[PDB]
Amino acid sequence: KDPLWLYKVLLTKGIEVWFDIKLEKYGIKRNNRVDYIAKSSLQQIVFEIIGKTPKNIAVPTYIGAYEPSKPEKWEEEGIKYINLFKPTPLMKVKPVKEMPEIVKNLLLNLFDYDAKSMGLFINWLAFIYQYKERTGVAWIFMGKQGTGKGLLVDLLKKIFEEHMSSNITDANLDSQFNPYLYNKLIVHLNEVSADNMLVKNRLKTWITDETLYINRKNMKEVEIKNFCNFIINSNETIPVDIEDSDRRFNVIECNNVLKEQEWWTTESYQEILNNAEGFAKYLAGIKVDRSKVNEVVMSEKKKAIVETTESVLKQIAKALTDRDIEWFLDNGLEGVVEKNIVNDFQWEELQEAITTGVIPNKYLMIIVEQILGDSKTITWIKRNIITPYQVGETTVVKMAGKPIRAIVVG
Amino acid sequence: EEKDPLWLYKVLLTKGIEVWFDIKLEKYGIKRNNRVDYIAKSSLQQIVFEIIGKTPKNIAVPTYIGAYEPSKPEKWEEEGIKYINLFKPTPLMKVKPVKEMPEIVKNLLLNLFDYDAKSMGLFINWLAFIYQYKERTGVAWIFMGKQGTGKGLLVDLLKKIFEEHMSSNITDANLDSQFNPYLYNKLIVHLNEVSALVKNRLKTWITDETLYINRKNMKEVEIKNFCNFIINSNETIPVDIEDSDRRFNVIECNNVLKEQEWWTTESYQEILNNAEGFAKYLAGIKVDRSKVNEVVMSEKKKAIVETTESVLKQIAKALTDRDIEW
Ligand SMILES: [Mg+2]
Repeated sequence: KDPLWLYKVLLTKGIEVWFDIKLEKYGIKRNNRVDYIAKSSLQQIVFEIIGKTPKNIAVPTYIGAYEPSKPEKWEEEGIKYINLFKPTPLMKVKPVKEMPEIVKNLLLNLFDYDAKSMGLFINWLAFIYQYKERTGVAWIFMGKQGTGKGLLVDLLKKIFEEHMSSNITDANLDSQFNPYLYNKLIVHLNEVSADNMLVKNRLKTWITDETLYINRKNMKEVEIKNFCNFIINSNETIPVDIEDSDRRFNVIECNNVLKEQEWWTTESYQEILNNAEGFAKYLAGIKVDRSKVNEVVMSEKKKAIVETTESVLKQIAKALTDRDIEWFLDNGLEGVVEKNIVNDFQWEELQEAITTGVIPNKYLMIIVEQILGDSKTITWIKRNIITPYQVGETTVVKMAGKPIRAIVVG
Repeated sequence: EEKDPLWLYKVLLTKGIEVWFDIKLEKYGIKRNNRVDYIAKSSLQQIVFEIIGKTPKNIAVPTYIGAYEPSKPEKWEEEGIKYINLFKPTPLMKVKPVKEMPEIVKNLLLNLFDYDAKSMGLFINWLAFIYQYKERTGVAWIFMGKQGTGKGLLVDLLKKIFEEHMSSNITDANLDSQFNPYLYNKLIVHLNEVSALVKNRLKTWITDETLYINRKNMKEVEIKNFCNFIINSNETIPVDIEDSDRRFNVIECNNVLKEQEWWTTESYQEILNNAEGFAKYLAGIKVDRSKVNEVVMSEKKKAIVETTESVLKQIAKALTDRDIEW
């Protein structure tokens, strides 16, 4: 008579069953807990609940999908979907405008009291909480332990519960499975090393990729819409190679240990966590600037990281290109004069050369020997500076009367 | 017992579902609303039940071979073998030709090729060909240079047109994975270089008639290759480029978008909303077929080669060429 009788009878009892054509797995939903089970396992559940093991599981075929904004069910095109996102308690909570004070002190302590970046993070966090989308930006919190980086994780972990992954390590990534990304709004990573590959570089795409592949054990490899947002806690060690011109990472050094503050009592740690609801309420009541979510800033620490990560040869080439003497002097070129590698006259010619962007071989070698600490041949300097960073062309120019081999910037 | 060996096939066609058994994959295929899935038998029996109210012991459907042939019809019969098509066009693939490209999209493209018509137009001729003719080009494009030049935006833009036919932001990690579905039924395959060179295998993917496809819970299977490769990199060479190279166009772009006049906030999003516009434009190109697989010695490609190639080679060549000047 009826292809869905069993569906309905189990709905009568507050269980929603379906077959998930995508995962070829029967899904089941009670009390905002979603599980996927094989058929036999369902038959075992069904038996317990109606006292009959039917040969045919009379349930609808949906596609389970983690769409936080969308309803309990919907039908894109001709396909009926069912939702795997169920909001946590503290996601369904009444807006407020004040943030709990002890929570505020944590956040202040953490951003070293800098409103700009702190407020930007709250705008990010709010957007994630409220709109529940991918930002395309990630936050790195580095600096010494006990600065409440880990506490911020626990705090958030409470608000988001199942939608957050916590303390994911390099080891978890080397695992062939990766359920730490399945149905996650926030994904926290811990770095723990003395690094100085940086396998968390793979993350950079995750930040911005529309979709992820999800290999789970005993499940099909499946591609899903990406709702991930990434926080990374680090020791001092840099966890990701940061390009100069970077748009994904906000970096926040915090070395304000909590136990060295006035306001820190014993019960503070726990007090903070008890105010999770308070901080949820606050986040729910933010008025979200949508343009500031994916904004990044050149914090002091991000700059230090870049100027150490980027190749010294690049930095030379850029100073050659920019005709930027000041850089070379900042990096101790003036030492050429002290050691009598060159006289007062030639030193004028040498500086002139950098600025004008016309550099005789014997000055180029003198410069690059002096900046780098041992002598490099023209050949090397060409192959490892001038050529790869397109500084310019090797040519002749007549200086005085003699024709001189030179590099002509441009 | 049986009167008709395909009754079930037909009844499910009545309801706009096309079911078959793939001999190649020994997996039952199913097609609704231009979404193709492959499922085990039990899973099909579960679907069938829901739709007719009867679980038959025998799945009365035709045996075809699923094949991703974009040019070819919904079905055909090479030799004596009936095939069924896994290519279904996305919305913006079926869209009406035009001759003007949306202006804000044009500014992206201009920005990206540093306003160089030659190479830019060549890329449009490539992209058009892929869009229109839907074949393997045998050429690939590398976009390197600093972030926020709209390399990533061009990927999202195209990702909207091609949808499921393009793989996005494939990394070294994905390649070290034993599976590789990022090549299964793909017209475009985008890669991110992030290191500060395992992608040399792509060299061959660009030109190989066929690929092996290891997918989880599926048989390793060999398929006709429709891949075309874009690689975003961030100043790190992703692939060893031979002096005399015919596969790679390289395009350095350091024009950050946020440093242009025309860049507003809503620009990022505006660009993506014009995906349909840019699709329409691509559909209306008149494709020079000889220029598709053309490559050029951009400034950056040369720099890459003269740094990649061995100094000892360069000495020897100067000895050979009797070239004092070098
Ligand atoms: Mg092959």
